[PDB]
Amino acid sequence: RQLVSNGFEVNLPDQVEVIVRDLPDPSKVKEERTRLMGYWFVHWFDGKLFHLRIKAGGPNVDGEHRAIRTAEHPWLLRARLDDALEEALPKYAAVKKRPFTFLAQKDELIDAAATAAGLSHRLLNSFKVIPRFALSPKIYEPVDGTTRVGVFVTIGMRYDIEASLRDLLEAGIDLRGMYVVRRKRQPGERGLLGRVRAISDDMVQLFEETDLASVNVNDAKLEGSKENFTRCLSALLGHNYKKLLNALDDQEAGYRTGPRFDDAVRRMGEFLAKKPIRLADNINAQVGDRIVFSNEGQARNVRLAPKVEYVFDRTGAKSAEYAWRGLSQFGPFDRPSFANRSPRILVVYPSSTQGKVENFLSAFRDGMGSNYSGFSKGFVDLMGLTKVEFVMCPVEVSSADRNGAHTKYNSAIEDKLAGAGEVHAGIVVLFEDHARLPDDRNPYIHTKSLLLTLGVPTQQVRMPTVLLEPKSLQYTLQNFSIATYAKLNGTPWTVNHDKAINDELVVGMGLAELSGSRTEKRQRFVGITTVFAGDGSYLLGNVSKECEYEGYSDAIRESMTGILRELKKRNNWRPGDTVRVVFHAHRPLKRVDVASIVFECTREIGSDQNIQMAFVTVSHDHPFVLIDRSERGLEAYKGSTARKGVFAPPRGAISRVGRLTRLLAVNSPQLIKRANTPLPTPLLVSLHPDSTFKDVDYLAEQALKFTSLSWRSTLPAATPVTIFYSERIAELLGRLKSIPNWSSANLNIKLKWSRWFL
RNA sequence: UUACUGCACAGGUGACGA
DNA sequence: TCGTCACCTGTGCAGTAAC
Ligand SMILES: C[As](C)(=O)[O-]
Ligand SMILES: C[As](C)(=O)[O-]
Ligand SMILES: C[As](C)(=O)[O-]
Ligand SMILES: [Mg+2]
Ligand SMILES: [Mg+2]
Ligand SMILES: [Mg+2]
Ligand SMILES: [Mg+2]
Ligand SMILES: [Mg+2]
Ligand SMILES: [Mg+2]
Repeated sequence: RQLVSNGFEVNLPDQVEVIVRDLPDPSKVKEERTRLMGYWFVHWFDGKLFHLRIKAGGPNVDGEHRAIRTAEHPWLLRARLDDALEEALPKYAAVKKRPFTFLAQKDELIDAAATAAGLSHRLLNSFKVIPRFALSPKIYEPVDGTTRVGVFVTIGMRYDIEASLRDLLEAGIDLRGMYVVRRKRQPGERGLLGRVRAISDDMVQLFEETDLASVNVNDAKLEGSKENFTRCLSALLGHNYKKLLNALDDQEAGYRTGPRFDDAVRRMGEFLAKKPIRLADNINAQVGDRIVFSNEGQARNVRLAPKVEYVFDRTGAKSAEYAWRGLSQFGPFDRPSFANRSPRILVVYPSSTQGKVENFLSAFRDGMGSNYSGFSKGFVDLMGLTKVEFVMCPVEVSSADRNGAHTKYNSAIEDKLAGAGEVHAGIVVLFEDHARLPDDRNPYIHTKSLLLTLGVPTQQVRMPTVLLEPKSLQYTLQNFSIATYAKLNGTPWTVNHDKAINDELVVGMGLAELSGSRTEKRQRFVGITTVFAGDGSYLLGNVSKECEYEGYSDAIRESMTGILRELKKRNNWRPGDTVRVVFHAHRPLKRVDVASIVFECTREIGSDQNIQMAFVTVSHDHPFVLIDRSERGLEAYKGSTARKGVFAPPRGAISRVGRLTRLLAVNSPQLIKRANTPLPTPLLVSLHPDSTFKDVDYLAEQALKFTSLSWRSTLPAATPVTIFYSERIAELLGRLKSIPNWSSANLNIKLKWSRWFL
């Protein structure tokens, strides 16, 4: 019946008395806040300046007096609540404001972890993990047309290495290459400094410097990254460092796991509710009960979408709750029509790895047998092919080569293909040490580039994967096979969808931001992905081949109008038919872009048909969490004491925050990885207010389904493929744009139906 | 770069207004 | 240029693979 949130009701006054000045230029605001400081809360909104009196006594303020009622204008007190929460928690210094964010005053988890594991080191006290709480006052709608303000509690961990760089050098951590940040953050200045090249007297030598090429040892510390933590502590702790991380994991789980998080939120509410919260001298707020999403009595705030069905035939008869279980039984969705039943696959690999690659290829093509039931059949039988023919392309290249690996791979590929006839796909095996080389000499990207140019999609793979123990390898090979099949134009599966209307197009856009280093400014690229409603299931459409960020809204507009035109020709819509277009992204579109997109599509389809249009943003990092106290979780593994996903809402749970907003649970206890995995965070789904199609519950469930459409993996994706695929495309095409001899010429020819971006 | 998941840090950025 | 509310994107490390 009920999903509990991480938020509490805030009992506010019905009305607050305010003073208003017209203030068209908002630049005067900062100085005016400063003048009236301590005595007035000041807030700029809609060309006017609102003043709420906090404390009797001057300065005085000229303006028009007005009663601001909370039910009608909750943004005023919501804003004041941001400041009042800080003032209500005086013993807690704000590490950030709006939302007020602060550290636990005592708890420090590295010390606690060292004690539980029985470790120690004279430098351990300089490594800190401190619980970090935030309090976000948020407007929500307990029912349509009525707003309220709630305070939402979130918890993270601050990682910080306060150790002097001098003390870390001795001994004997190699600080070279490590990123380093300012120790005191001057207001509005960058934290990042650069990487450590060397340290001498009192100065650090920086490369990839953000400003000055050197900084005093006293003004810099290591950035609190997991990388720096692991580098430092493994050097200091050696064999025992693993004991510390697992202990640290247990510690953090004591804050993050379902019942532990619910308890921590409970405890925070009790603390906040102990006294009134002072909105002004005269005016008090009161933190009340935990906010719930339920269906009682006038509220309709929670529902459970049905299980997504993975579908493997056009009749809908062959379906399954799980991708792999389904693919195992039925084979792929397009098995009866799949053209290339004898694919020829080029295999490019370092000559020294021959034996390992053959073992991998055999496992891949012919399976691992019934001792490894996750991948028994192998690619050929799995997909219902007749066979796979490998043309072996060894490369004389060693891992120690870091400057000429890519040229050796590409020369070998060119020489092999020149005499080998036609290949339909490639597998490229990479040394770990080459995987993350800069792009000008990175063999992943150069071989990707060359083969794509030639119209040959690739599935690449790093040697540590090639060398996985069999129990892990079987799962690797599931994901490898699915993506490879789709790279061969295959359609592994679809997801259930019933009719509803005459045609439905979903287009997504995704962003990548590329640079050669953290110091070089990131360049933006976009990708576009389309999905069509099919007979009884969704079908993946075509994909963008151009990636320029500038003019991206024209790109969306042209994609949609082009597609609508073709859909109409193809399907021959009858007068009165209804067509729906949905847009997905991780950010909202501009109102002006929505107007322009809606105008153009409406004009393109014309007046014979009805058109519905929705613009949706999918958010991951918001302050909302769902707790299902009825959920006991599952054993961490068969069949232990520990449980995983305790209190995790079922997948497909959808809660109403407001008219335009839903929370969508995606990670159920089954999908939750381990006992220490935190209570999952739902996706926030938000409808653009200018949308003409308004059913955000439908749109939330549609997003859920599209999460199951990913052919990169048997497990669902973190975000719908309309966005996810677009990000992968934008990143690849963005990187390829800088690789010499790259051409997109085959993306819409040989690769038009290839899912080359997986 | 089989992936999924989590987290951390860093960079900032988007949308709405006047 | 501004205020205001909000959260996105990149990178690296670790545990696990919906029955
Ligand atoms: C209907 As329910 C609160 O179990 O998602
Ligand atoms: C000690 As407390 C900030 O969780 O109330
Ligand atoms: C699949 As083979 C190259 O070991 O015959
Ligand atoms: Mg206090
Ligand atoms: Mg406790
Ligand atoms: Mg099998
Ligand atoms: Mg290697
Ligand atoms: Mg009508
Ligand atoms: Mg891939």
